[PDB]
Amino acid sequence: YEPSLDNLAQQDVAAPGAPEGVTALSDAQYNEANKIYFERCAGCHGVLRKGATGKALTPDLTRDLGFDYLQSFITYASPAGMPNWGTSGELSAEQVDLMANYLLLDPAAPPEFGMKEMRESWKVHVAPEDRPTQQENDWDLENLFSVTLRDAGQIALIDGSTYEIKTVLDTGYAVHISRLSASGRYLFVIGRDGKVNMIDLWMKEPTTVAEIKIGSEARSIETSKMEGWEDKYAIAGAYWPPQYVIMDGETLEPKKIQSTRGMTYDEQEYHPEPRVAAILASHYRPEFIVNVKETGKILLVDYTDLNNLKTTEISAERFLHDGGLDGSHRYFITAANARNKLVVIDTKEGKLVAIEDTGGQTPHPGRGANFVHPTFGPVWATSHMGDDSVALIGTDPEGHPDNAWKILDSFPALGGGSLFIKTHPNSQYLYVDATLNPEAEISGSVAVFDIKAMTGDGSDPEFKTLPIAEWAGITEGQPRVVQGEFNKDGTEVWFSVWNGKDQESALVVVDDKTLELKHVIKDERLVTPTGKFNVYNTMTDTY
Amino acid sequence: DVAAPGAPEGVTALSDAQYNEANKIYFERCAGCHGVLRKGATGKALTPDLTRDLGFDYLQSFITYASPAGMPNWGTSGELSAEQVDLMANYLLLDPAAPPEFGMKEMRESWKVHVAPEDRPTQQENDWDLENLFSVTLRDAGQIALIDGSTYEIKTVLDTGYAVHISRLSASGRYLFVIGRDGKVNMIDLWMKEPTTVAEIKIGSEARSIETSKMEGWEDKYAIAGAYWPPQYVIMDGETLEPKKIQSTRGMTYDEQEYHPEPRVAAILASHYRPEFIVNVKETGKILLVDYTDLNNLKTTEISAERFLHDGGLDGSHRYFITAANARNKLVVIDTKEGKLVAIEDTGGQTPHPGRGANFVHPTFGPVWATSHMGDDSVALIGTDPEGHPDNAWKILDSFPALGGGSLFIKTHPNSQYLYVDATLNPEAEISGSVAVFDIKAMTGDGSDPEFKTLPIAEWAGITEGQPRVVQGEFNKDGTEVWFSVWNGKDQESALVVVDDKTLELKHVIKDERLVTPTGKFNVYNTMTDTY
Ligand code: DHE
Ligand code: DHE
Ligand code: HEC
Ligand code: HEC
Ligand SMILES: [C-]#N
Ligand SMILES: [C-]#N
Repeated sequence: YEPSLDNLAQQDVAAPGAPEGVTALSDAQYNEANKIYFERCAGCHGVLRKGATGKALTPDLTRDLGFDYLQSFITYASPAGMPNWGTSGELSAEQVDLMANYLLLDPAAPPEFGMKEMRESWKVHVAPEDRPTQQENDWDLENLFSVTLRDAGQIALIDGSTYEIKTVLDTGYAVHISRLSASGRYLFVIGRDGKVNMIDLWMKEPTTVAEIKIGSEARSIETSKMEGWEDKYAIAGAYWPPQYVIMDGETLEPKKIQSTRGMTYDEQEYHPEPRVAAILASHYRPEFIVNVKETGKILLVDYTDLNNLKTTEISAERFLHDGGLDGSHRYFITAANARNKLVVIDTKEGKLVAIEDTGGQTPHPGRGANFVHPTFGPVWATSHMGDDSVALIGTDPEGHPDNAWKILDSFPALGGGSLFIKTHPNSQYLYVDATLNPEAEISGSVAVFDIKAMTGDGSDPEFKTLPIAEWAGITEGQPRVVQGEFNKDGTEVWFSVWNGKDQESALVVVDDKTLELKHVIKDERLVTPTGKFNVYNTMTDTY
Repeated sequence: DVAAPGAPEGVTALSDAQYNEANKIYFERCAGCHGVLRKGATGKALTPDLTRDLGFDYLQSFITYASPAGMPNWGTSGELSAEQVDLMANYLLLDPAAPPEFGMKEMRESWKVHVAPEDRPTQQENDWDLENLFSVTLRDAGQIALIDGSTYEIKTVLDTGYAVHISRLSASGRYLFVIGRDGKVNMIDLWMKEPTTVAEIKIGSEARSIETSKMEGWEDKYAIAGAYWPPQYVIMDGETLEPKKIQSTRGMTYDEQEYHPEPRVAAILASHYRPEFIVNVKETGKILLVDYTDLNNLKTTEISAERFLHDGGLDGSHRYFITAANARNKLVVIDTKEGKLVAIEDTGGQTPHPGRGANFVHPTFGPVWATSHMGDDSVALIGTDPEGHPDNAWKILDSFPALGGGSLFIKTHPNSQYLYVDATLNPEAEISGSVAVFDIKAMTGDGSDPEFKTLPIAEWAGITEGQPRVVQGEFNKDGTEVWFSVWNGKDQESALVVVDDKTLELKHVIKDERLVTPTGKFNVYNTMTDTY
């Protein structure tokens, strides 16, 4: 579950000459190898080949290893996490050789993307002046769902009560997630290619009113959520170049670009490629909360003054990915996934308050799930990609002191490969998917725990299994169920039945009160549906 | 060693052996002017996209015969053999070499504590008058001399890093910190019977600045060093030099907002209003206010200022930082209390170079801070009193000529009625060997050029051999005497000249075989208190 940097692998490059002891590749061969590198290798080895999950592959190292070593490693791989590209057939014998030779050659230098480039890509389709002054359509905007139709580079706006696909909008490239302005009027989508689209939900026919490119590869975006700063700013984070950008919340005008290149928090060594992961917005101060993966830093960026920029660079833990605020919206709890830790930041005081091991392998909470456990009090939960465990952490320093920032319980759900856990204040249920599980029976189902039945005795809570994929009537292909998302009232929860692009997918709506199938959304346009975001729950951070 | 890059169409490739040889030469001799990443600085950019258009022949010839503007004639001089020149020519046509970083591992490896705090004196054990002591850089000797400010006796000569750039004092005045251009930092305990280096550390490959914590309540808590390469600053324990926090300065330019791979750290001062360090980041034009109360949850204010920030100083009230964005002829003013940019004004002169500048009360204008220039003979005054003189605040109030161009340091003291201005880099020996002195009391600010007395400093030193350059005035603790360095070559005769401030007459000439290439001089009291 590492990033595929496809957009970077669409950029043609100049083939470098070969130095002493190295064979050269033609521009054709080199570009072929370059495409493969960014599409399949850069996620683990880095855009600059400096290393991340995988070891560094820079010439100073690879040339010492030699062609044979590289060829063998790419072909047979290793048990530590390196895929057997050759023996699996993923890469042909010729491609394997291209990659081995490619690794011996000077690394390609992907371009930077500064203000000049951003402003050039900046397009305002409808100036604020010309936009509606009130909602012109009759949609129940707060109950609307924005769904990522992954491979189609589109998003579907679906009605939360009728399940009608109101419209399908194009962005031109695969979108990762949707976020809403604090007023709920503007819908922001971040494309994997670094393209940001801003949609005005007040239009009779909602569409993009402004767009801008902020980098080459990106996965995160957020809006200003401090009271008084509604609709003032939007922020986007990139994998490449390593930077985040604060934009005007009404026009997308790029205001401030900040490089994330810097020192790792622990060994304090310079890191040339620190990717920006999750970005949240503080409700206690006019700040954005930015996760910087490889350096293990969480940045609290004050947007009240972009010229005299105040920031708090918090030393956390390396490999930060996703996370969410607790129920009170004061503490940011995030997964430093590779190290199995949850880092807790007090957004009011701007300081790290705890780092706890979950006892599980690779926690992946999404924004997590907050609920008042019957005996433990307020807790935040996360499931794991590496195993079947669900861990609960106390989130009430003042009210449940001894339980605060301590892993209170850990129990199994359906199986490993989980990606998202979900609940809502109006629900007594905790839903846990198992998207990446190798067993179709598991990956196509969801575990549901009854919060009301949770005692605090150490025994593993029972769960009901919902056959989501089966309910959708989809057996063809590899239909993986992913991410629960509630409607505005918290009475229904949606799940994506993510199938291949040339296969049938669906969205399944579950009645939260009965845990029975409510409705199945199917449409020829529903290609590879993944992330779903309810307007109200996203604008208010209700999870 | 670095992995040799391949050569593209038409251009020749070098073996790993050849390349690394040329690489060594580049970083040791060229990187200083052309930049570590070949992006350019004092010299033009030598990146492939430019060099290839020029061609091998152009590069070769330029490296051999050089040019008037500043390029050294490596070939003709013999500094580089014909082979080395060609090697450099081919080298310049190839992709830029990947420079070595210098992080925590490297710093801790160089970190040595010679005398642990617990083994140091608990009170001053020598009988020196520490506050009136002067720490003088003996540049080419890799030493500093501690000189008695009243008797002019050289109390001790200590080994330090090569070409120490400056000396800074801890707020209590007990600890002396020096940093060499190489990145080597030495911490000296002035309370020892025989003061010496109690701790040392290397913070980079090229460095110029070091400073101590000066916020009340934070005396002797921290020291901070800035590096040209790698682009970073490091906060160290004020008692042991333990490297606590390293921050990269690589980032975006304030105006065009474009990534810059080499933003060198220039001057670093310490706030008197908040527990913060004031860090100038040259190429990006950013001034950083770094809060040292919490190094884990690090608070900083990144102030967009002006590009090419170099040196500067606090006004008389110690609230406003006034710094020169030298290449753009601007003075940037930061309010250290509110943590914000207050003004940016053009001095009307070419390349302002204030050092820490000179604060004084102008008879007509009120509180002002002055700076002279490297590019011309002008002295500019900026108002520094928003409350008492609002109409004059942050405005260039006057500009008048001194001895000539090539000035580096301007100086005065609260007890002095004089404003001293050197002309160190002037090509004319008679000018570079003298200092201009203006009578502040006589300044009217009527638009006329104030008269100045010319002190023949070099002549007073009795040195004519090899054109000595007079540089940097520095006062004693009482502000009654001002010292100047008479800087001659390593194998030549140098001296320090002490001037009686009240009469502007020669007070004393300091000569000693050990006084090799004297440059910066720092009085303990005036440095610990930022009195200028
Ligand atoms: C940085 C980041 C965020 C936080 C966004 C924010 O805070 O606004 C995020 C969130 C998310 C969220 C947020 C859910 C939420 O409720 O907040 C979802 C649904 C999601 C669906 C997927 N993500 Fe995501 N995702 C990455 C990156 C990220 N994903 C990757 O790098 C990775 C591992 C590989 C890649 O090539 O992108 C990856 C793969 C996936 C998927 O395979 C998913 C399941 C399907 C898809 O569309 O690609 N990502
Ligand atoms: C960044 C910087 C500072 C601020 C330090 C601080 O805040 O602690 C500084 C200050 C200084 C100060 C500060 C004086 C003061 O009163 O604060 C002095 C004496 C000084 C002696 C010299 N400087 Fe300096 N100096 C540079 C850099 C700097 N010099 C250069 O990059 C430059 C232009 C080129 C070089 O070759 O290093 C340069 C040339 C010189 C000289 O020629 C001097 C005269 C002698 C030498 O050894 O290089 N620099
Ligand atoms: C993350 C899932 C990876 C992807 C995708 C790719 N590689 Fe990898 N690689 C990864 C790991 C964790 C390791 C180390 C495994 C170990 O036993 O320690 C590696 C290693 C390599 C190597 C050898 C490096 C060395 O031993 O110094 C090579 C040559 C290599 N990987 C190449 C490579 C290429 C070309 C890939 C794209 C086709 C690729 N890897 C993908 C993890 C991951
Ligand atoms: C600072 C004192 C310098 C050092 C040390 C080196 N160079 Fe330089 N170089 C410098 C200047 C100011 C200039 C421009 C001079 C002018 O007449 O305008 C240059 C120029 C060059 C060039 C030509 C660039 C061009 O015309 O586009 C080359 C090829 C060059 N310098 C190479 C070079 C090398 C290899 C050096 C180390 C041996 C070196 N320079 C040192 C200033 C300085
Ligand atoms: C996505 N995680
Ligand atoms: C020195 N300047």
